[PDB]
Parts: sequence; structure tokens; C-alpha cells
Amino acid sequence: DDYLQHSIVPTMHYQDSLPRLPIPKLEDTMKRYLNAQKPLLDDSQFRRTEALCKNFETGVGKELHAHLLAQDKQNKHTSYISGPWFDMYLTARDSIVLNFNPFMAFNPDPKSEYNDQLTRATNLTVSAVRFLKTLQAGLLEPEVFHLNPSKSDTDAFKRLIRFVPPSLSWYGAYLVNAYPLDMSQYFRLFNSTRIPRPNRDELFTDTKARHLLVLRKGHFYVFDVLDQDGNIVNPLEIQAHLKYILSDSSPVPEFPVAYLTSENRDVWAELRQKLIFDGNEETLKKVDSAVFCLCLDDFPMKDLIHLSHTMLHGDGTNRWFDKSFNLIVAEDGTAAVHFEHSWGDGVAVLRFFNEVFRDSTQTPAITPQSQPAATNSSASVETLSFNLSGALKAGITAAKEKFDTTVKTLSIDSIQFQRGGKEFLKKKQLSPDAVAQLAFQMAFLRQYGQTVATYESCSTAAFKHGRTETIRPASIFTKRCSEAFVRDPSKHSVGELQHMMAECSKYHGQLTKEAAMGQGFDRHLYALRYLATARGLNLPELYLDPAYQQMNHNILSTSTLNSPAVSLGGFAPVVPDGFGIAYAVHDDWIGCNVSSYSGRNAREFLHCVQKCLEDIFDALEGKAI
Ligand SMILES: COc1ccc(Cl)cc1S(=O)(=O)N1CCc2c(C)cc(C(=O)Nc3ccc(C(=O)O)c(Cl)c3)cc21
Ligand SMILES: CCCCCCCCO[C@@H]1O[C@H](CO)[C@@H](O)[C@H](O)[C@H]1O
Repeated sequence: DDYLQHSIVPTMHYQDSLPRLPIPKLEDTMKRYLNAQKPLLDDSQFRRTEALCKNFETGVGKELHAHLLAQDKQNKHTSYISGPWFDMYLTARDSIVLNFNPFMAFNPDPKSEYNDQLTRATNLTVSAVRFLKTLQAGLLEPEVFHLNPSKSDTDAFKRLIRFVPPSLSWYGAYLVNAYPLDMSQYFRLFNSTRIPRPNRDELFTDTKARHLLVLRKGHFYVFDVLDQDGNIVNPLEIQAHLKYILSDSSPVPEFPVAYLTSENRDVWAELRQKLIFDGNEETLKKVDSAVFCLCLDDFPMKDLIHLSHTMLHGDGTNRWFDKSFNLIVAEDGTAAVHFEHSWGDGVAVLRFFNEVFRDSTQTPAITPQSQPAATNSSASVETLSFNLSGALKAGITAAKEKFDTTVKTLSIDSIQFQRGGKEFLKKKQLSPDAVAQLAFQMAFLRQYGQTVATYESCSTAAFKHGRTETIRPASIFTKRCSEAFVRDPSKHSVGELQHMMAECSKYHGQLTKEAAMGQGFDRHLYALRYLATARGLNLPELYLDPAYQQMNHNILSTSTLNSPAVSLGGFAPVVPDGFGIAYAVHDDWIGCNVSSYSGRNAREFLHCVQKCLEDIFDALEGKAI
């Protein structure tokens, strides 16, 4: 059948009974905010912030909190942060390229020849539509985080829970320490796009569409991957259409339209309207409503730097940046999912990503020896054409100048630390994630002699319409431990550094659990600011404090997702003087892919990260520094 999975439990079985996302006590948000400020502020900056905090907590903040709670109680079908968070993305006017869109790259097919570009593009594409079909059929297994997989993640639990009504099913999984996740974001994974509009962008979906959008040398192509009966088009026919696309010898267009999706959001909103005015609505509707966008690049990868540049931004001609995701397949079979961040988070993309990798490689639709179906692809496949006015052409030239000039200033480099990873760190009773994060704090002290605002993403998908919460890994413990390692290695014994590292780790683990439970401060303070603004009130003095603005000017912006499917990921910094740190602790090694603009140096930082991990592992091994 066309299904990559056959769950006896309906995909959506838990969604009705997911726990509502908790609003913290204002007193706890304030304390947690000040705790994260302690490592960042001089003493008089801190007392200034502490005083604004007390004024907020007793006054306008107390009142905002009261309304947020009452508003939440009116809207128990959703989460307090859902609207504000969507609005955060969609009102933002900056280019989504680099500011927002990340990538995750697949490991190769472990069968060498299956990495042929036509073979791999057909196989990945077909596994992606199989995902779509399985989700549509409610045959995708529900997302569940298990505390005791061996006992709750079992045929036997599944045969029982399927009988509990969705109004109560969450409770059953909870009672066996299993934690179902929100899956509402999968409504926008496919047939979906972000549409630029003034003020606030729009999220568009068209479930009725059956066609694929392919980009090659910046030419646009569509063909059906689902027939009129709802079945997947024969893979050997999909393979012929892809072969046919791969045979076009048209050079890159003089005005590649995809550039426009990299623009400032107001500029692009305006130019899109001109496109409609000049009669391109039908063409745009076909781009917008496609299952996803397949990008076919005609070069192989030179190295991981080249790979990261390619999957993160490319040359601007060959990604439709607005689309829910772009599935990229290069000339050497190197593939990745580049995605737009407003509609959903890493956790939902990861599931899709893991299922497609598994299916495409273990149950491939075609083989590298498959013969394409005899079929007339000039009938099946339409090459789209945009009617470009003089203003549209000038618009595209300007998009291209901005793209090229901004991209030139981006550097990305990586390290593979091979002394150890999870296995050694767990043996030492330390959280591996805390160790990675301490290394980044420590490397930055070494490189710049400062402690800076640090961001780590954490899913709150365990709750109804939960998104992410911010983990703030820069603490008084990472700061004191960094100072000990960098500023006076002499002063401390291996025992003391070991104990210091253990305190970082205990604090990190605490913030982690709190963030996953919705008990960080960032989302809560953001929702109060949002509410004040939406009510038409002046922005409260708390948010005008430079220490607040500084907390949200994230110089160290970090993220990790891990799975056997992912080789590496990448994203740009959020601020011009920042780093964008994609990392993973594996069983045996630690990988970081770091980005920076001109105002920082990724290469030196990785040298400092490398050095810091070696000192960390020595101290843990019993040696001096
Ligand atoms: C053994 O580790 C894992 C096991 C299974 C999985 Cl699915 C993921 C991981 S992990 O590598 O991704 N993991 C390590 C510790 C950790 C922490 C502290 C946070 C997160 C996390 O929530 N990541 C994350 C990062 C970014 C986003 C996003 O939307 O951008 C989202 Cl939803 C989530 C993952 C992980
Ligand atoms: C190792 C895998 C790394 C890729 C992670 C996929 C999700 C990345 O999401 C990224 O998170 C950052 C906040 O931490 C933001 O600054 C970026 O704009 C965003 O793309």
C-alpha cells in the first residue's frame, strides 16, 4: 500500500485530552528572569532591573497576568502562547532567509548507488507523499515521549488505549509515564506556504492540491504525485517526470523569481501584488498549493561548509523560501529539509524527517536500476511562466543584490570532537547537553572575555498547542566554572572542577525540565508584553530596560536535535554580532556547526570550543590542565 506505517491507534487519538500549557506564577517568572540576569549584569544594572521587576510584579505586570489567566480560561481549546508566537514570526518584516529558516541534512542512503540524484530524489519524494498519505489515514503512530519505552511503547498498551475515548486517552498514557505530544502542526507540513502581506504574513494551505513543485536552475515545474483517486502516482512515472526535469538544458533565467522569497517582507508583499496585478495569480496558486517544494541542485558538495551554505540559503535562485519546506537533493544525492519556521517546530519536522529517511532507505520506491515509465512528460509536467513587468524585473535584480551582499558576510564552520560524547558523560553522572552548553559559555569567555545572552530551544509540545520555551544555559554556575577553567586553572583541583561541572549540570537539568513543563520565563513575559500591546497600552518599563533588550539580543543562539537520520543541521545567527550554534552530542563524539557574520569569528570560536572540550574531558579523566 501507499502507507509507511500502520498504527492501530489513530494518529490524533490524544489531541483532545492533551494538558493545557501552564501559566507560571508571576512571582516565579520574575525570580527566574532575575536568576538568568545574574550572570549578565554589573551590580547596579542588576539593582535597576530588580527594582523594575518589583514595580512590574506589584503593578502593571500583576494586572497583565490577571488578564492573561482570565483570557486563557476562556480559551481552553488552545494555549496562551499560540497566537502571540505565530504573530511573532508573521509580523516580523526581516527576510526569513538566515533570520528564521534552518535546515537539517540527511545521512546518505547507506547503499552507495541509491545516492544517485534521480534515484534519491524519486525515493525521498515518494516517501514524503507516503508520509502525507499515512498522516491523512490516521495510520501514523501518535507522537509520544516515553519515560519507560520498554513498558508503555508496546503492542499491548496500544491495543488497550485505542478503546479509551480521545477525551480521556491522554490520562491512560500519563498513568504509564508516557507523554503524548501535540500534533496540530502537521496540518501545515504539506500543501502549505507563507504568503507575504503588509503588517502580518498569512499562512495558506490547500488540501485539495495533488501536485509537486520542483525547482531546477531556478525554473519552476509542476506535476501530480497523487492521481484523481487519491493514490500515489506510479514511482516509475514520477521518476520519468524527474528525469525529464533533469534534462532541461535551459540556462538559469535572467530574472529568477525565487529571489523574491528572500526579500524584506513588505517589499515582497508589494511585489507579489504586482505579480497578481500583472496576471500571475494562477501561477502563484500552483506554487503556493504544491505538496512541498523539491529543489534539484546540479553540483555535488565540496565539503560540509559548502553543504551548509547550500542547504541553508543556496545561491538564491533555487529555493522557494516561503514554502512549508524545501526538500533539496544535490548532484551527489546529498539531501536536506530546509524549512520555514512560523508554521511549526523542529519536533514535527524531525518526525517527518525520521520517517522519510527510514522509508526511503529501507523500503525504497525505486532502485538505481529502475527504468522510468514510458510516458510523455511534456504532457504531465508543466513548466510555469511568470509574466514579469519592468518593475518586477527591477524588483528581482534588487532582491539578488541584497541576497548576494548579505550572504557574502556569512561564515559557517564545524568541528567533530572525537574523544567522547554521551557514553563517557553519562558514566560521569553528567548531562551531556549541559556539558555542550558549558563548553560554549567557556569558549566565549576564552575568545571574548564576556558572559553573554544565550538561547537554547526546548519543545513544549507535551501540551495543547505548545511550541517552544527558551532554556537559558548561561547561569552563575557556568560562569564560575568557565572563570575557573579559563582565568585560573591553577587555583582548583581536578576534584573541584569536577564538582563545579556537576553543579552546572544539575542546574541545566533543572531548567530543562522546567522549560519542557512550560516553567521558563521567556514565553510568559513575552505574552504579557503582547497582551499590553494588543490592548493598546504603552509598553511597560520592564520591557524598555536595556537589560531586557540585552536578554533578547541572543549572541549565543544554540539548538540541538538528534537522530540516526540527521548528519548535521545549520542556522544563521539571530543578531549581527552573534553565533548560530547547531550541535549534537552523539554516543562517541560531539558535533557543532557554527555560523557567524563579519562582527564575529566562527573559526576562532570552534578552536576555543575544541580546547574547552579537551580541558573538560581531561578534568573528568583525572588529569590536570
Ligand atoms: C538523546 O537525545 C534526543 C533523543 C530523541 C530526540 Cl527525538 C531528540 C534528542 S535531542 O538530541 O534532540 N535532545 C538532546 C537534549 C535536548 C534538549 C535539551 C532539547 C531538545 C529540544 O527540545 N530541541 C529543539 C530544538 C529546536 C526546536 C525548534 O523548533 O526550533 C525544537 Cl521544537 C526542539 C532536544 C534535545
Ligand atoms: C542539529 C540540528 C540543528 C537544526 C535545528 C532545527 C531547528 C532550528 O531552529 C532554529 O533555532 C534557533 C533558536 O535556537 C533560531 O535562532 C533559528 O532561527 C531557527 O532556525
